[PDB]
Amino acid sequence: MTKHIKILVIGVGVAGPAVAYWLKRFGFSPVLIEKSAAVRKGGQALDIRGIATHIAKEMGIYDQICNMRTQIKCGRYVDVKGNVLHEEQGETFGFRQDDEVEILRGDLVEILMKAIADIPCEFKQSVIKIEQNEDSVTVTYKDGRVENYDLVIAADGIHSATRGMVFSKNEYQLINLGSYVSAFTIPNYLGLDHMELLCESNHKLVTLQSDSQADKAMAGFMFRSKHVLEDIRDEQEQKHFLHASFQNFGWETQNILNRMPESDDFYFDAITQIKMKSWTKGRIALIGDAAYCPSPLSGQGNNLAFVGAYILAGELKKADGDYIQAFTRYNELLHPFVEANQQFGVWVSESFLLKDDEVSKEIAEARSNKILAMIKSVSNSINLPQYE
Ligand SMILES: Cc1cc2nc3c(=O)[nH]c(=O)nc-3n(C[C@H](O)[C@H](O)[C@H](O)COP(=O)(O)OP(=O)(O)OC[C@H]3O[C@@H](n4cnc5c(N)ncnc54)[C@H](O)[C@@H]3O)c2cc1C
Repeated sequence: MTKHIKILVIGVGVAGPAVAYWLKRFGFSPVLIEKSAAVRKGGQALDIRGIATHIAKEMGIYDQICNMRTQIKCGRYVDVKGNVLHEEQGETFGFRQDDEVEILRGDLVEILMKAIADIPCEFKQSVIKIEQNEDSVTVTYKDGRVENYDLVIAADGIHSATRGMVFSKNEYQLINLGSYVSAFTIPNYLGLDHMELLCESNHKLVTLQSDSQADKAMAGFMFRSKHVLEDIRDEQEQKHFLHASFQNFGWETQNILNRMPESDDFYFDAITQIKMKSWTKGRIALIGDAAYCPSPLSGQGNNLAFVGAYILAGELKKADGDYIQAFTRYNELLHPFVEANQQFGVWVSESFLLKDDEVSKEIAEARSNKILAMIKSVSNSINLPQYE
């Protein structure tokens, strides 16, 4: 029976635990593995907007998410001289409304994992090889141990090892949106109180906020650049490049960058999207960022993870475990919605910053209202199936 179908879920993030939840609810018996030793606390703030709120509520975790929601009360667009150009309430500032909510990744994963306390999960575990045939998927773990599964669903992030193991370069694209993003935590030296500041130029943007940790502040950087690092993963090159890229930005960048060396959670990466004609091959399926990362410029990453988890789990249910039918339905039903949200991400990367003009209240206000309207449109641009 479906209960006895062996399903491996790789990755304890959003999509992995989410699909595990729905698989378990729909009468399957998934297992989780995780390369990290444990769920990393805090981290990047994630939006739950559009369809994802409905799914979150059905999962019975919505109130828990709200209890752990970010609490920015005020967001401000400021010029390099510190003057306020445009101010908005926190949710509106984050282009959210209605029942939509923002939460730090670590807080959400913790809630997700509590919702699946029954499902087996193994941390500090990694797959080093995958081979499949018509009957089974043979998984080789780090220590050389082998296990066979009926299905493997990989939710191991944008830099998916599984994607590289299973798919060829002709079967997926790494779409570069021509910009870099960086972030790190520093002492709240300005003494911000549940407030975010945002300064921008023609090709660059800098944010600074404090929220749940009163004596800490999260710095953010975004900028367009055709420059390519000799080693994009070299953290020292990343910092030199970031410092050099913003050396004439003004405002608080000097004060932020002076504190960058002592920050312990430094992050830097190109803004990228994953585009695949098919997220599946045989008995293996990709989900979440591994399959269709819309990049942070979209604000849809979480939304796509939840919807994907629901649909893939659902189609497997209706197919009574028949993965060939389910994976086809998974690809067909979800691609337009994914492509819609990715294109919104592409649009943001091309048009958010003003290439020729300086920003003002009217621009920031008009741009904000437009993004709020457009994001609401795309995030709800799917008629979700009802598998129950
Ligand atoms: C700076 C930044 C800002 C963002 N802002 C937003 C936003 O405002 N709104 C929004 O909706 N989205 C945002 N995102 C995107 C969002 O974080 C992700 O889309 C979302 O977390 C999807 O989660 P996932 O489970 O698909 O992937 P992840 O959450 O990345 O899952 C990866 C997990 O898999 C594990 N893993 C990795 N490799 C392996 C392996 N080989 N074997 C086993 N396990 C492995 C890792 O330990 C990790 O726990 C942002 C991302 C970044 C980087």
